[PDB]
Amino acid sequence: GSLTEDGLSYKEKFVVRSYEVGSNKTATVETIANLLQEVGCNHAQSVGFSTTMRKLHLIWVTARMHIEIYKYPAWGDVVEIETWCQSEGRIGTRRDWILKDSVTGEVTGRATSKWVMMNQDTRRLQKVSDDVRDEYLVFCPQEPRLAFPEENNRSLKKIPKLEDPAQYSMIGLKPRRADLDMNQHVNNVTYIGWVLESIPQEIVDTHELQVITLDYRRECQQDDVVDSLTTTTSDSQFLHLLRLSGDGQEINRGTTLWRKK
Amino acid sequence: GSLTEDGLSYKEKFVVRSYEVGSNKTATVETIANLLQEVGCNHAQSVGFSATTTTMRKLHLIWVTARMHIEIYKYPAWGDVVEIETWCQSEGRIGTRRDWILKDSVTGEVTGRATSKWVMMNQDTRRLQKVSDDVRDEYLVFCPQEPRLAFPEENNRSLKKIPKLEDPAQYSMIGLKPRRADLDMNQHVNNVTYIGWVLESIPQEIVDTHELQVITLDYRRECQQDDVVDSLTTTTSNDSQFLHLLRLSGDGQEINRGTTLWRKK
Ligand SMILES: NS(=O)(=O)c1ccccc1F
Ligand SMILES: NS(=O)(=O)c1ccccc1F
Ligand SMILES: NS(=O)(=O)c1ccccc1F
Ligand SMILES: NS(=O)(=O)c1ccccc1F
Repeated sequence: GSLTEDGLSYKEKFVVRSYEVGSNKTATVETIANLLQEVGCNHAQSVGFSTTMRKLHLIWVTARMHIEIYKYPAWGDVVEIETWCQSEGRIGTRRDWILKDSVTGEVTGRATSKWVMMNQDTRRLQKVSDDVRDEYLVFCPQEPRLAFPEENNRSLKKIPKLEDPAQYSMIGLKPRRADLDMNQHVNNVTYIGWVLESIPQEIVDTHELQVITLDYRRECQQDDVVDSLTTTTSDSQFLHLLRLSGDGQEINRGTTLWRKK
Repeated sequence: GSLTEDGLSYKEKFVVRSYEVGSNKTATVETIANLLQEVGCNHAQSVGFSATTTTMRKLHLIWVTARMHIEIYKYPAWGDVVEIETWCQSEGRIGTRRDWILKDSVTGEVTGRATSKWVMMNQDTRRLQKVSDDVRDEYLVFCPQEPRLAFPEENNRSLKKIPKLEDPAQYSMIGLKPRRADLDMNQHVNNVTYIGWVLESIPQEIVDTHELQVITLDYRRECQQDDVVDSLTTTTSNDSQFLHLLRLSGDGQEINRGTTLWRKK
């Protein structure tokens, strides 16, 4: 991969792997999500960032992830992904992505993520300071560059809390070592897989996932156990909730949109 | 990737990904195992295979893994390039074997090696059979004629008999279930998930203070999508060795057994 000519964005090509595809012989949404995280980490490395504010014990954390896929790439196909960041004042930052078929050059998908500033110890959120905002802006486009430009778009919709009883459920989900990152935290993509576990297999077999919006409220520790809840709100639409198996503490909520194959 | 000059083996380079590494900032053994499976599948595609030959397909016959043996000297770091060479060989009527050599692309040194034993089985009845002469003929043309072993040694670890763990196990991890990401394109649990499940019953302290050097895993029975597994481990031993057993959470039916060797970091 490499930064573009202006140095304000980053592109990388990936060849789809055999173990990365599902029953349709095309990449799963978790393979897509992993590739988005990888090109994001590679963009961070290219401009000197770690996966000045380290002394204050301050980190960026994901609050929301929104992904829309038009075509999933097949095993052996090449996918090109362009990514870039932008500041949103004191709320936090945003990382966007565009996915293209390397052969046709057509847009096959797009994604956007909202990130907030928090203390690594204490987990307390904060507004972004001017000192941080200054050294961040030099690696971003100055004029707004949105993967989802449309006024009143799906990526900015408020998500409601699922009411008991859920229509569907998958209980007792636990992360294994493969679900952790190099810093021993559960990888954000595992939460997507856990959300989708409560979708019935018949919907998976007859529909393709088109849109997924996921809010990240609280981290799942290594020794925690999660319950995945899903209720049909409708094309098929679902409302999702991930909560701790015991006390019911919310870790995530989201929505998915599926189209008939 | 590409087949070598003689067309009897296949090489491929991989750049290690951020989500593929562990706490040591180096690839996990499951990332290594996935790369071995990927270069194997790419070698199959390069010479016109699904691993089923044209004769196996009509008879609903498939190759299935019976044993996987991996030895790692150095795990590659995030951003490093690893080169993997793979090849197959027939073992008469017992079945076939797929071997691999892992090298650092920069230094050219061997950083690891692996070997796997495969048996012929009917896809539907799950009944094993000996390799027919007709299948051995169209297989041989894609393999080296002279023996080429990743583990040549006279007393190598890859061919050792594995005993069954006795209750009570020293360590255990209970109620493990595959999720959709653990399945392959054919909806079967990916062989690498079983490695992850075996390692789940190793205490976190051993992981934190030791590097895994050798793993030998026997595959007795497949875990279905709706099955639940228990992972059991007992210390058998500066080097630490363990005996492993994966069995169904209910009736205790054995799915896998194996051994691991770990060295102090
Ligand atoms: N925004 S992120 O952390 O790169 C991310 C990527 C993919 C899935 C979920 C995520 F949160
Ligand atoms: N914070 S970050 O994801 O390392 C980053 C990487 C590249 C450009 C701007 C950024 F903010
Ligand atoms: N021999 S195999 O199927 O390529 C394989 C690769 C990696 C782990 C376990 C395995 F069984
Ligand atoms: N059976 S297989 O894994 O498709 C195979 C691939 C390449 C060479 C020889 C082989 F036997």
